[PDB]
Amino acid sequence: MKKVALITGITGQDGAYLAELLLQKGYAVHGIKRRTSQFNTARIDHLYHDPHEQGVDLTLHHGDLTDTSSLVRIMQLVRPDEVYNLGAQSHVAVSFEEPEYTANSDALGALRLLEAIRILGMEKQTRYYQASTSELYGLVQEIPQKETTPFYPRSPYAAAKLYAYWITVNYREAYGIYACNGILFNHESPLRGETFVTRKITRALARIKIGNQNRLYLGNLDSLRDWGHARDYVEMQWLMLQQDQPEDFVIATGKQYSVREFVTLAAKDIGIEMRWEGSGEAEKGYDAKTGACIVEVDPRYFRPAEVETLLGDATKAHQKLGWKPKISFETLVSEMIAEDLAAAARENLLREHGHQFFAPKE
Amino acid sequence: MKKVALITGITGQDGAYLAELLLQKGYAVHGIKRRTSQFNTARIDHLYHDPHEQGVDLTLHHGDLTDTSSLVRIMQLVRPDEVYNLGAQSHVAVSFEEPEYTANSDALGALRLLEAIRILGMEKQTRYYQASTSELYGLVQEIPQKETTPFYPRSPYAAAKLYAYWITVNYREAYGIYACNGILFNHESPLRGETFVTRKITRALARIKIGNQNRLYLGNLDSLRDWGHARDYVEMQWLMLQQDQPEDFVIATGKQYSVREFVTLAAKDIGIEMRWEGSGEAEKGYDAKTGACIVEVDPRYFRPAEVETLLGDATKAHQKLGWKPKISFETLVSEMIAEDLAAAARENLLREHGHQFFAPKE
Amino acid sequence: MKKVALITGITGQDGAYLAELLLQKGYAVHGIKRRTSQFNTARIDHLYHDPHEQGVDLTLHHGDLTDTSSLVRIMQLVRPDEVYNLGAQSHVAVSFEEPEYTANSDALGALRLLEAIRILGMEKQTRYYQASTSELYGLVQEIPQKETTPFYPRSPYAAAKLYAYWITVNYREAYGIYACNGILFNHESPLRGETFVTRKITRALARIKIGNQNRLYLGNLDSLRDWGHARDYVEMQWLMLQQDQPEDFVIATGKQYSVREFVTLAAKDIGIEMRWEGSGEAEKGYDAKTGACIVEVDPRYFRPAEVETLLGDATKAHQKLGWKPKISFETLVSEMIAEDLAAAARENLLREHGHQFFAPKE
Amino acid sequence: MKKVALITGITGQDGAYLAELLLQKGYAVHGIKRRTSQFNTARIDHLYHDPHEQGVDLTLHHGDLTDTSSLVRIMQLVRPDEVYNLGAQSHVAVSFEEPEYTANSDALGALRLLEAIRILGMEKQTRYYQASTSELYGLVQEIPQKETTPFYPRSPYAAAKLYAYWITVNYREAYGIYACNGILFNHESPLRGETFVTRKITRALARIKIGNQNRLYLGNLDSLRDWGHARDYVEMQWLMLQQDQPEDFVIATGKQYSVREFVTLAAKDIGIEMRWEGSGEAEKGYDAKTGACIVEVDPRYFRPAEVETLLGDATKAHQKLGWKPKISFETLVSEMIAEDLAAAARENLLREHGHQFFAPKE
Ligand SMILES: NC(=O)c1ccc[n+]([C@@H]2O[C@H](COP(=O)([O-])OP(=O)(O)OC[C@H]3O[C@@H](n4cnc5c(N)ncnc54)[C@H](OP(=O)(O)O)[C@@H]3O)[C@@H](O)[C@H]2O)c1
Ligand SMILES: NC(=O)c1ccc[n+]([C@@H]2O[C@H](COP(=O)([O-])OP(=O)(O)OC[C@H]3O[C@@H](n4cnc5c(N)ncnc54)[C@H](OP(=O)(O)O)[C@@H]3O)[C@@H](O)[C@H]2O)c1
Ligand SMILES: NC(=O)c1ccc[n+]([C@@H]2O[C@H](COP(=O)([O-])OP(=O)(O)OC[C@H]3O[C@@H](n4cnc5c(N)ncnc54)[C@H](OP(=O)(O)O)[C@@H]3O)[C@@H](O)[C@H]2O)c1
Ligand SMILES: NC(=O)c1ccc[n+]([C@@H]2O[C@H](COP(=O)([O-])OP(=O)(O)OC[C@H]3O[C@@H](n4cnc5c(N)ncnc54)[C@H](OP(=O)(O)O)[C@@H]3O)[C@@H](O)[C@H]2O)c1
Ligand SMILES: C[C@H]1O[C@H](OP(=O)(O)OP(=O)(O)OC[C@H]2O[C@@H](n3cnc4c(=O)[nH]c(N)nc43)[C@H](O)[C@@H]2O)[C@@H](O)[C@@H](O)[C@@H]1O
Ligand SMILES: C[C@H]1O[C@H](OP(=O)(O)OP(=O)(O)OC[C@H]2O[C@@H](n3cnc4c(=O)[nH]c(N)nc43)[C@H](O)[C@@H]2O)[C@@H](O)[C@@H](O)[C@@H]1O
Ligand SMILES: C[C@H]1O[C@H](OP(=O)(O)OP(=O)(O)OC[C@H]2O[C@@H](n3cnc4c(=O)[nH]c(N)nc43)[C@H](O)[C@@H]2O)[C@@H](O)[C@@H](O)[C@@H]1O
Ligand SMILES: C[C@H]1O[C@H](OP(=O)(O)OP(=O)(O)OC[C@H]2O[C@@H](n3cnc4c(=O)[nH]c(N)nc43)[C@H](O)[C@@H]2O)[C@@H](O)[C@@H](O)[C@@H]1O
Repeated sequence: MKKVALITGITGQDGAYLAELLLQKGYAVHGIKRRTSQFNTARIDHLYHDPHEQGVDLTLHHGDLTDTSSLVRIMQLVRPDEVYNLGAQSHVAVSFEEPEYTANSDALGALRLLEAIRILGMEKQTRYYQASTSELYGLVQEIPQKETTPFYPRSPYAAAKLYAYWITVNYREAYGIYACNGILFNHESPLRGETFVTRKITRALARIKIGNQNRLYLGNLDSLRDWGHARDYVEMQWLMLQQDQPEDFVIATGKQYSVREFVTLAAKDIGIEMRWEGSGEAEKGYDAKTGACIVEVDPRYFRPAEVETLLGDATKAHQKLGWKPKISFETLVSEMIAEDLAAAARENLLREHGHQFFAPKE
Repeated sequence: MKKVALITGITGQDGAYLAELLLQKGYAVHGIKRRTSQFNTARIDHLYHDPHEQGVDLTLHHGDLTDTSSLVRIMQLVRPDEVYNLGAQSHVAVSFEEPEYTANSDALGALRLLEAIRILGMEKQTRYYQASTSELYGLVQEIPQKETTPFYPRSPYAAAKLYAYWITVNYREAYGIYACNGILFNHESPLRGETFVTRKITRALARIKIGNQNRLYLGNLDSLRDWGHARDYVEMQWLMLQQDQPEDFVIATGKQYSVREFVTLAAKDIGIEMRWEGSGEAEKGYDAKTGACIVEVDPRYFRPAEVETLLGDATKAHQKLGWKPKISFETLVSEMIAEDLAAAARENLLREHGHQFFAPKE
Repeated sequence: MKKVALITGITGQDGAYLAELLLQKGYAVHGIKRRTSQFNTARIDHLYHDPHEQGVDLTLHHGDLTDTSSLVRIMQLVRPDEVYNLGAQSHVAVSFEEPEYTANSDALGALRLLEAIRILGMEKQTRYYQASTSELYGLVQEIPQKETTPFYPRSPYAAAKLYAYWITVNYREAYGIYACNGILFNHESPLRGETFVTRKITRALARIKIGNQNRLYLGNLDSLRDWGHARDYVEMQWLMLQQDQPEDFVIATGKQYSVREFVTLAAKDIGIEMRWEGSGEAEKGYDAKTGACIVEVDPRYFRPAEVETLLGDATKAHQKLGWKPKISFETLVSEMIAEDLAAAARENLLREHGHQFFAPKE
Repeated sequence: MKKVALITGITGQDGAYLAELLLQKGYAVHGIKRRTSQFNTARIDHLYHDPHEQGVDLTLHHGDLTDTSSLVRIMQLVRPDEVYNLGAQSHVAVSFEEPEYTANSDALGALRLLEAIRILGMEKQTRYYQASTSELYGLVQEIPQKETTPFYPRSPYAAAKLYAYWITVNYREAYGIYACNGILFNHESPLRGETFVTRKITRALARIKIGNQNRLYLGNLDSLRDWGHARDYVEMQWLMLQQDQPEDFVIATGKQYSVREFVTLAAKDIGIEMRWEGSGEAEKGYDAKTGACIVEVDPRYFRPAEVETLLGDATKAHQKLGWKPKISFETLVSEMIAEDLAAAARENLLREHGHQFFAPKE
């Protein structure tokens, strides 16, 4: 019959792309949405577009990863075949300011879902995906990082995810629940949250190009990341729940780029050749042709403990799942720059027609 | 020197209006904001508009009412003279779906702030305002309701707020902390959350008038509420912290209107004379001139236990504070209808210029 | 067939007496016990005494009122016909030191149990008793206090209990769950915790008479309490769950005595005629015959906000349940004094035979 | 000038031994004690014995590891130079029944203490010890296990401890707080909780020898453990806080014994030579001389996921700290058997003199 999926974090980047994929595969899709003082469904509102009157099997439920009652209620109501725990306080910098809330959401949240499956007698009915992460590798102990690279978390977010990784393994080993860990490396999109580095860059460059913004302030320009596109990555989240046995998989492109390179690439798409002068906190990025200063370093964006370099070896995912990234880095950055230009243009169009719009800033 | 205020719930309706008021009074204003996967500051983004380059003393901090560590950290960092606990899971209908999260945020959240003042030795420095509510009267034991009317909660939200009312009273009596309860009756605005009844109505009527929406579905049409404007009410929140002694005050207009009356008034503002035909769940609201069906009843919007009527006697606030509502009900409904028309018009302008916009729905 | 009862707080005073009563009535009795680093079942160990080899249907489960998963797991496993929420951080003085933990256990704990009944679909099978309390009346608004006397909490314990009272009322009214509030006034026994005032007195007097202790230090000697015996009161807890409709009942003796009177009565049973000289913090109690100082006042035992007098009108319980206290105040105090002498004697017997025993102190 | 120590879990085995050690070293010792419905200080009551009237600088505070407010209050009140986080839901089997409570106590509890040190500005005043454990190695990846052996948790307790290990490392690296992890292997004593395997065996064998108990029921007899004496290990907890730099250390004897061996050794001390007949769940242990059945296997004591073998390489602690176990395995087992015999004799003495005592059982 119709497959039922329950997605926590459905309003986030991955949840949006995953809901779309599962709707297109014919699922009855349910999402756990936080109560919010305003609409917070901007990433998925388009999924309710139904011109043919065919019907959209998308259902949103109020709950919170800190609230076991709400999670057990929704699990009981929905009775899903597949649970995707994508919900999280997902920002590493913020986890230094809210470590307890982050642990409660990201570590105990997974336990609550797994314990709900056990309490409700769903061990043979429900498959469970945990949104694990390359942040587990932190101060990397091998280069590249694979499934067997020992973990070394460097933030309260990664410590919390490490718990969720191991509580997922424990429920698989102790109880036989189909529970697995997607160890996904950084993946971005035009739906990426605005204060993560890639979206912050493409958003600042777009508004600098239009003229609504003056400067882009960044932190560690030397930080190296394996960056993919979220549309490719959520497909591996679905596929990992379709296998005969539950297993953990690294998902990654196998190439890493620095924050400096990301700025330089993204600046090209808006017609700026970046020139870098200076070292450390003094380093600055300039438009080569005009001489204008585009990028400066603000140490307020350094993290208390940095993860300097991530690079994933997804050999096993390639062999067992056929993992191959379809969207390339350069394609990713162009889509993000184009989408952010359009957003800045939509804000100019409003102000051109006498409607006020005041932009948000971090 | 400069007065320091800390506002929880600063991204909400009251928090936005209170931040504006306190900025204009010269405060250094600090808000506690939840981590969110998107920008969620649309109610206060305009407050950073600074054409004269004078500077805006508005600071946002990441924290959560369920996280004691984050609240003590911010309280310790900010050291405010005035704390306004406006943050809450504030929707009564949702509190039946997330009673535990609601209790954790709305009841224990207030304790965490008060206990932080005590632990940090701030009893003689910090005055505390608790966002109490007319929901405490629930199944009303007197009509009208005043400060001495016994409480009777009817939802997990009001049960939680009742705790926060008394823990605030207790810390005032046990420890001598300046802690008081604004017992505020329903107050609305163009910043009201879209799923509360008044904003749901004005938003639905605006989009029906434009033609973007077909029908408005409501629950209990007979529910009676004392409705004021949030801009008037937040002024009394500030004033209650300026007194010689801490005291609890009912704030209310003294007149109540039904949900049916609200639809009728708001439809009148868009040129529709409502005609009501039918009883109970079969009751429907029609355009008298065109005959078109505008409003129907869906039992899905009933609450498990209803609060049927609220009406506040704010005599004591009038005598001691000079409380007198400046904005009238009819003005409030007009301002809300105009703003929702403008918002729907901004979305048509986007689609008229080839930009896609998909609207959210509850 | 066999009735199933679930008792939180089974290791406490009421839980021990209630477990015994329900075992004698033929129940399958289940208790939620906290994990403890030592055996903590001394109040109920005797219930496992089975010389006739009949069998004792007493089962203990690990859980905690702060842990929703543990409560739902146990509720799912046991599927009880009757739930008695006796578990609590029950000490008023401690609630000023641990207000948050007290709220989480005493307020949210009851919600977790009620929400488990609803989530598990047990609304038509399970009846729920909430251990409400005369502490709700706090700064008493009527003398005597009855079901309709408005509440006035005076500690973080009473605030937390007030929430649990109203969430019990709300689940009854909103969902039709058989849930009621026993508004029980103070009840004591030889199993009373050692730092509550009556047991502190009888324990100190027994050890003073034997010679193991020198002086009894107390706080507010003028505090007035309606004191009954827990063995009578747990019978009304059981009976309230046997009625046709769920209802809240005050249970009380209808007479109150002061702390000073309790000392004087309890001292009389060990052969000491108390004579009181002095006022306030200087007041002291002496043995009339020997002149020795037995009682002094230590302000360290005052509460930040005191409840000065409690006196219950249990007319409705008398009329509707046949509530009549069988054990009198004087019988209660004699039984408490006898048990504390016996305990002090069992400790002297150990040391006389070369076994060391070191007694605990507050 | 007097050194101040704060010990969570002071009523537990290690806390009792650590309190004694620090009192002898001249500390002002503070413990966090849970509110309990009875006295729960039996492990430390003897520490208040003061024959010379010199004074005992031991202070107990009410708090809970699940309650951030109570922890910050105590940290603020006590302002210790050394914090020892020994408090925990420490039983591995129970953690499968209360995984969430265990996570809240054992994982987030450590964070709450570390975050309190940071919020209160104590980073340069306070050293922090985390009670990490050989359970982190779980499904051991190296034999023997050293500081660099990768972790592999096998229970919700170890998953929770793994979080607390890494949040301790993270606060050391991100903030420079003197915070270290004692990775202690199993250590026992006569104060060991009665349901851990070693104390369950010695307690059951003593009562079997006296004749008060018939049979000892155990689970996995093949489990291998590196067993030391808690009195030796708490000395290393103190010493790890006296070094120049914070560092993590394995503490272990370097020899492992099986559960079967422990029974056999302990039975010898009560004059029973164990003979084992059978395999697996049919395996039974008999008195070789009398033929009586002493030990049987009950699968109810199996854990859902077992830790089969632990063996510690404490080379680094030996080289840097001078670690050498002073008390041997045989000495530990003899001491535990003697105390359990003495305890069982005290219970007969009570019943021999006409006093009732009903013993507890797991
Ligand atoms: N992006 C990457 O490169 C990457 C890599 C590896 C792993 N991951 C993990 O994969 C998941 C998806 O990432 P993402 O990029 O989609 O993150 P995201 O954009 O920040 O989405 C987070 C989602 O979780 C929700 N959420 C947060 N706290 C919650 C709570 N207490 N209860 C319920 N829902 C809560 C958010 O709701 P709101 O919309 O209300 O805030 C949002 O829907 C996360 O767990 C993330 O940590 C991400
Ligand atoms: N409006 C009325 O008529 C009325 C009447 C009486 C009393 N009150 C009370 O007065 C307060 C203000 O009302 P309002 O209309 O401004 O409500 P609102 O629009 O719903 O604002 C609630 C605010 O609290 C924040 N919040 C929610 N849960 C939180 C959590 N766990 N941690 C931290 N912040 C959290 C929300 O953040 P997000 O934006 O991220 O969701 C938002 O900023 C509320 O406490 C409400 O219950 C309101
Ligand atoms: N006694 C009275 O006169 C009186 C009057 C009115 C109402 N009440 C209420 O009636 C109930 C019974 O009173 P009582 O005298 O029996 O109290 P008690 O002797 O202090 O018993 C409290 C029980 O609750 C357990 N408990 C505490 N915290 C818990 C938690 N977080 N999770 C699970 N269990 C927990 C305790 O376990 P431990 O043994 O491990 O501590 C104990 O079994 C309480 O709710 C009390 O407030 C009492
Ligand atoms: N024993 C070993 O071989 C071993 C080896 C490695 C690591 N460890 C760890 O080292 C520590 C000490 O072990 P142990 O044998 O002394 O354990 P234990 O006998 O079980 O002591 C645990 C202590 O923590 C307290 N506690 C439990 N939950 C608490 C909470 N929520 N809030 C506050 N206090 C709480 C307990 O109080 P009550 O008395 O009220 O229950 C008790 O004082 C534990 O963290 C343990 O897991 C032990
Ligand atoms: C893999 C990991 O990716 C994301 O985790 P992060 O929060 O680490 O990713 P982000 O893209 O924000 O940062 C990556 C690297 O960029 C550096 N950086 C430099 N300047 C800036 C700046 O101004 N802002 C931000 N946000 N980062 C900056 C950072 O120091 C860092 O090294 C989340 O999606 C997690 O949920 C996920 O687990
Ligand atoms: C006073 C109280 O006001 C608000 O509390 P409420 O949640 O009760 O206000 P709301 O405006 O949502 O409802 C008032 C009355 O309208 C009836 N109603 C009828 N049809 C609908 C419908 O479709 N949607 C909603 N939301 N309500 C409907 C409800 O039954 C109710 O009786 C919040 O701001 C609280 O935080 C605050 O404490
Ligand atoms: C009704 C209420 O009774 C109990 O609540 P309490 O905590 O109020 O009862 P307790 O017996 O401790 O105190 C009653 C009155 O005695 C006064 N008092 C004087 N000297 C002392 C002293 O040394 N110790 C204590 N504990 N109290 C002292 C107190 O100030 C107070 O006025 C618990 O069972 C609750 O759970 C229950 O809800
Ligand atoms: C190291 C670790 O030691 C302790 O952790 P554990 O809970 O694993 O120690 P325990 O002594 O309970 O068990 C050790 C081994 O004995 C086996 N076993 C066999 N039969 C029984 C039985 O009847 N009861 C118990 N309790 N265990 C039994 C178990 O399967 C296990 O393999 C705690 O102190 C932790 O906090 C600490 O971190």
